[PDB]
Amino acid sequence: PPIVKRLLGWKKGEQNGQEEKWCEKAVKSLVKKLKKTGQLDELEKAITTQNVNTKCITIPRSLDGRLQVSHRKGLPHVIYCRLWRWPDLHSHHELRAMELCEFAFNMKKDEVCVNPYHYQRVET
Amino acid sequence: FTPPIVKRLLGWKKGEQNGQEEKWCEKAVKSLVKKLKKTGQLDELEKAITTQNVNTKCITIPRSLDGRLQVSHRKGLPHVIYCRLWRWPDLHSHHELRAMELCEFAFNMKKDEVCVNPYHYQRVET
DNA sequence: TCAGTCTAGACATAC
DNA sequence: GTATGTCTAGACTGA
Ligand SMILES: [Zn+2]
Ligand SMILES: [Zn+2]
Repeated sequence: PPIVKRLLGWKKGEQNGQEEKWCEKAVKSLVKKLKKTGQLDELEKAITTQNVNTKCITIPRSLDGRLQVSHRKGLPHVIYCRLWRWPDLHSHHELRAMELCEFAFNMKKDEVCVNPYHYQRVET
Repeated sequence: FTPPIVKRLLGWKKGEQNGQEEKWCEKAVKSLVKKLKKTGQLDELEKAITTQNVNTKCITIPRSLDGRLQVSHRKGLPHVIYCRLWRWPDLHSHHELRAMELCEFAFNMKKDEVCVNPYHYQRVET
């Protein structure tokens, strides 16, 4: 696929194996969804410009808050921040949504923001 | 822990080997047992499989929207899956089958419930 | 609580 | 329609 490869172009920790195929799936899932809501552009933008003051990139939130990609389950913001920002990221307890983020996972709205540049990592 | 009832029932034609396939049939039985447990039809299943008496009662399972049943990662028709597991491993499709007038909830009568009593169906050469 | 399993229903196809 | 495979939210389940 197109943009998927581009977005894949950005990422870190080079964790190939089945994690490589998974990372691809996870990116495709997201693209499929942003496409529908016409937010793909603002996502590519955010990724390539590392510009924090970008708009929120939103995905629907599930009842328990988790997202499944393939057979694995996790928190969305944790999955995508670990993708494009911190490959070593461990849990959502290391993540702090900034104040400009309106749909932070921590707010429990109907939509969750996964813009990797809307969260900072806390040295806990 | 996978209840002896399942081990016992597996005994009546596990599923013509094939390592992975073997574990599938267990999943398939595990799934069936769980549902019959909740509706108290277990013993009735034990009975029919062990005695092979066609006069056993209907062993009923909820029907899903499309009529298919998923076990592990495979999908298929309920009666087909259990008739192939305990009677005809050769069984191919739901057409090689036909309920016996006596089966209240045969698959073909599309009711809220589906009978998976393997002894309520007969095989046909199409 | 927290993390992993399981599957009906929703899709997307192809006659 | 009927037939069939893929994916995942929500349900479930121990630790
Ligand atoms: Zn945001
Ligand atoms: Zn019957």
